[PDB]
Amino acid sequence: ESPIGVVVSSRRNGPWAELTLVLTPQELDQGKRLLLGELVRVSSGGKDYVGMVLDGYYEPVGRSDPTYTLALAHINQVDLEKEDPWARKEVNFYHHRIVLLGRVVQGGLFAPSTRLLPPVVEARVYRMTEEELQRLLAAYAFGHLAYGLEEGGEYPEVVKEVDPALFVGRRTANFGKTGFGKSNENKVILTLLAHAFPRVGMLILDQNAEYLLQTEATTSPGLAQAFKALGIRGRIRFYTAREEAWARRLKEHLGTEWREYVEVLPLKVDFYHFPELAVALAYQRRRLQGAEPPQYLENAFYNLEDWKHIPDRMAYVYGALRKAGLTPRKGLKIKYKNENYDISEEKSWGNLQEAMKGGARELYSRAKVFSFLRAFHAPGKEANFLETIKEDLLGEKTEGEGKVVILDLPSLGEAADFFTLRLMDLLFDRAVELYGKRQANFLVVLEEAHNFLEDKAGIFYRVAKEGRKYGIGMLYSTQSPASIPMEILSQTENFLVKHLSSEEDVKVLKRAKAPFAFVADFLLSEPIIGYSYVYFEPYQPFVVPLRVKLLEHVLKSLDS
Amino acid sequence: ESPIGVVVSSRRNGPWAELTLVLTPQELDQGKRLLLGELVRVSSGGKDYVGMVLDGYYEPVGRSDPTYTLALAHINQVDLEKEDPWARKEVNFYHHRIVLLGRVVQGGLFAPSTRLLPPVVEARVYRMTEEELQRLLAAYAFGHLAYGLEEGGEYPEVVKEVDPALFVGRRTANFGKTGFGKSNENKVILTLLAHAFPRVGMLILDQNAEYLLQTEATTSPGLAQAFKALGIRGRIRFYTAREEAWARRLKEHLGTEWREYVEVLPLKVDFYHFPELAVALAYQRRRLQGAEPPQYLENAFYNLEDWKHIPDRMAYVYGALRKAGLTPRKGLKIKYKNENYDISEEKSWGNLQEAMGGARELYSRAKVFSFLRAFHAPGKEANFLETIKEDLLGEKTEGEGKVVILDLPSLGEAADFFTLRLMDLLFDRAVELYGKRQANFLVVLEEAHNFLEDKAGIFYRVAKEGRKYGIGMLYSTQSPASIPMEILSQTENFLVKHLSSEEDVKVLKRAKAPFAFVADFLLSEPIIGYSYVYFEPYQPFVVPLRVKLLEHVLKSLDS
DNA sequence: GCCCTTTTGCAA
DNA sequence: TTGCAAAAGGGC
Ligand SMILES: Nc1ncnc2c1ncn2[C@@H]1O[C@H](COP(=O)(O)OP(=O)(O)NP(=O)(O)O)[C@@H](O)[C@H]1O
Ligand SMILES: Nc1ncnc2c1ncn2[C@@H]1O[C@H](COP(=O)(O)OP(=O)(O)NP(=O)(O)O)[C@@H](O)[C@H]1O
Repeated sequence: ESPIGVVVSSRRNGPWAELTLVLTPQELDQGKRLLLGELVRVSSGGKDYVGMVLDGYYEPVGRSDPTYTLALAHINQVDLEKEDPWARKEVNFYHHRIVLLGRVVQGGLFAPSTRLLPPVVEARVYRMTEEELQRLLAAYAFGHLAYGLEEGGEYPEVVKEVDPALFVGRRTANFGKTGFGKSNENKVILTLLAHAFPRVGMLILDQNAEYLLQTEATTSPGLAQAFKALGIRGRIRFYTAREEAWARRLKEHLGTEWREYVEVLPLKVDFYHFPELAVALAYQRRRLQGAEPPQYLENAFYNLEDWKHIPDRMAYVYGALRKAGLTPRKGLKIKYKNENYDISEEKSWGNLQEAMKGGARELYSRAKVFSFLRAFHAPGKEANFLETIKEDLLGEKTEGEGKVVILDLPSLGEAADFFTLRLMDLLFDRAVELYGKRQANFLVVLEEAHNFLEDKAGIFYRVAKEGRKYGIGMLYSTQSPASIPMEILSQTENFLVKHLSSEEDVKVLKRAKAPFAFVADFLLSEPIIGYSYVYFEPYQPFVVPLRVKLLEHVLKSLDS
Repeated sequence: ESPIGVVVSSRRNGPWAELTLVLTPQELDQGKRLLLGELVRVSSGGKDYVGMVLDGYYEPVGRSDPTYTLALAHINQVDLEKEDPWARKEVNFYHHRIVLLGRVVQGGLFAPSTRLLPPVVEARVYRMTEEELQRLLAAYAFGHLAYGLEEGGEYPEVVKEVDPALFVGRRTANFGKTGFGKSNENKVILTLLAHAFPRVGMLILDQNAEYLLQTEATTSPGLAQAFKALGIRGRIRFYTAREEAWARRLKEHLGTEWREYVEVLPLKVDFYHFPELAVALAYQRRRLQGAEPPQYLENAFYNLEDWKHIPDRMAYVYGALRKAGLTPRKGLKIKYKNENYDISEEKSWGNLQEAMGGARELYSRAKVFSFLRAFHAPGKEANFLETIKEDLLGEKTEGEGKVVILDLPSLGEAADFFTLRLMDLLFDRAVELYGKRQANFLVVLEEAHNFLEDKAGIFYRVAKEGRKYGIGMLYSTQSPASIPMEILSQTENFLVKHLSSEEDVKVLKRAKAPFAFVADFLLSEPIIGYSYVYFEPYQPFVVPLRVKLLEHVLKSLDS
């Protein structure tokens, strides 16, 4: 209820205003202290500012020689707190430096910095109450305010809550050394969003096989286990090429009713049912590559729909698929001229090949251009998982349904990169096509993003630049700010930063966002696991230190 | 049990907290001193911190003129000690700077640094005892605490112990200039791990041919000799292309029963027995060098399994292998059309070649297989890539623990491709096995600057993603500046010997902040076997150790 | 990493 | 017989 110290000086140091505070022997003897990085209230001219404690140093006050006095007391062996109160009362001062960050105005908005420097005689500094801190953070907890690991510097009641307005339609970056909590942070945010706001969809690109089932003691549990614990049914769609191994695994950990929580789907299709899909994939593979699809590929890409009415034209497409190595289902009848062959049988295949046009004959001749499709082909599938995912995420059925689509990238081997690029392109094109009718309203979860946001001409770069218009959020983790382009870093809205050991990383971070210049020293020298610095635009344009929650504790606590 | 001096000031300097200590005439007369780099205890507000002595200088205390006083005493032949005790009490002061490293939490983890700056009247500084130091380092000795070469800074009873939790799933950097003990440190750590925790596997990429046998006086013995000394049997798998020479050396230097300790396997295979492996290697080469595989290679890669059931396609595959220069075993027969040939004979080889599609294009582009000559040997019939994969990640090999050593020089110029292929295969298998068994093995590589850069980033991926699967890295480079910051910023354990260059210490400090406190010691103290160690997050501060010789470790352990 | 150079088929 | 395409290796 009273000022902590006395303000004795103030100035403008660069783009910020700073002031000097002095703590007296009485206040120090009452146990009053100020922690570095602590948030305080500054009253000046009838206006309230938020301030941060930056520095602290000892300096003599008045006419005194603290060194001589203390050395003499030590030499003569006098207990300074019991024999010489007046000697103890002339050296027990302490100095602090406080920077003004801005002030809260009108409807919770933040006015940054200031043009008015406060005179010393009329400036006061106050300890901030939990109600004030709660208002500061607010205008399903994910973390709570903390200062380092000091006792008394923890505020379990001051929390930052998850809210779809914070994440959907906006870009979030998750940085930190390996082993410090990026994946746990992501999973806690996603579980809270799924539990509290069930109309938000997620597209998780799982490259390490950890976001569905995770039983080893090296990470937090998976989303399937979290959803089973919280009683969330029928919201996970898992795509994989190991649909039998994963089905076996799910039954040991989710029990006999695992199908109520997870739906396993294959990443394989029958290309004798989707020749247009085969041709489109072969055509797009080269655009995603350097450049210049061939003329015989553009011709097919544009005219295969026309060809479908001509059995002679379609016979050459099926022959190209069969010659590239794709296995047909037993009893597949191909009609040529005035005869029907069974390509599944070697004798009929040879007969038709010997017995065998708008550009389809060139496609048949250059059949080895389809061999890569054999990484996706499986006879008897007839699914088109690309379209299946498209209506999972952007289907008109939703208008708010909630769909967590998890892609098991490793199972695809060396086709995963091409598959990811193609799927992202399709989803973004559909989202653009639906503009003005419905919003996408889903979040792309992207780990090790430095492999996706490198080239400016990439679909992921384009999504990061233009997803806010169409309602697509992005949440990307990289372990190192220096791995991300500065153009993306500067345009990112939300930041969640754990410990970074390198000076270059913190320099890049503060070069991207100025307010991050006040925590670089803490980041460099405090390796604490699960301790985050969070920054949100435009309502919390300043860094706040949060202690993040374990997913196990969150699950055990949300049952109440 | 009493404070050393008096604290006269404190402040925040950069990311750390410092305080100033003054030593008085009585304490200086009693002989009490503080060594630079010594660890002390700081008591403040009922809490104990660990501090390090960083600086020391002489400064006048009070209103005095030490220069004039001392000069006058020297001029007037005045012996201060015996004649003027009062003039000697006003000049005999000394100053020290102490940095607060952090706070030890009993029943908990060390808390680094501090946000609370101590007032100068409430801080005390104490000397740390042997029990306190032992407790600090505890949270099979590998080294013992030592401060320089000064007498009284030697603590043989305060030791740092090898623990699998410090090394498995983590990265350890070993730096130092030539001849200062990096290889000895590596061998001591590996021998202690093998002896005490036999459930950890190792993959050593021996680029210098020193980790199996070492009989010269220019380095310490090898792992085979250490294991023979300690009685460890049936744990070393040695792969080489010089099997006969290495068997002769092993017999000569380990006796007749050397086969109970080392099992020697070749790095050669018969490609007429593994045509699918030949095609896979040819296909993976392009990706490993950053390019995109051609259509005729993707066709074979995806379709050779089907082709194996068609003798007409298999004839072209074998013809391509024979055209590339791969020697078949004596008496091999082909079955082109409904006829049989003997490609091992130069007559029927030409007969088939003149008597002669996906396989036809492979036969026409046969020169794509010539590099396989580096690994081909007729009549071998054992896939060494699969054998190594089973050794490191087997269903039953889990537990026992296996030490695989790769004799890289014997492969000549194919070693780079072999190493990249093996690492990619092992990482893919480890990722696929996530949830059923943990990899739990340590990749050991010397001259790491030659490995930690390549197209497709295989070693970058291993370093940045191996923690989840329990894949540890132990890489020695001899110069920090030669390691990318992308990999330096993900390292947890550091072991640094003397570095002469200024840029080396600057890079090390930029990579890990606390190493700013020992850079000046490193720059000016060339001591062999003196290592500064740092372990996150159990010991997040630099501790100076004297490391043991493997020769002495073996004698100590034999009992 | 990117810009020549070659064998091979389809045409007219 | 030559122009034109298309895939692939080699030189820079
Ligand atoms: N908030 C937290 N509180 C306590 N322990 C935590 C917290 N977050 C993470 N951990 C611990 O850190 C371990 C690894 O967490 P993890 O989420 O995998 O970090 P990470 O940043 O993803 N490492 P990586 O993905 O390899 O770069 C967990 O198994 C926990 O033991
Ligand atoms: N801890 C130690 N105590 C005493 N002598 C040691 C110690 N470590 C190394 N030496 C001596 O130094 C020599 C060289 O050791 P070594 O381990 O090969 O250093 P190095 O770092 O590997 N030099 P290099 O690998 O050639 O760049 C040994 O043969 C010993 O004579």
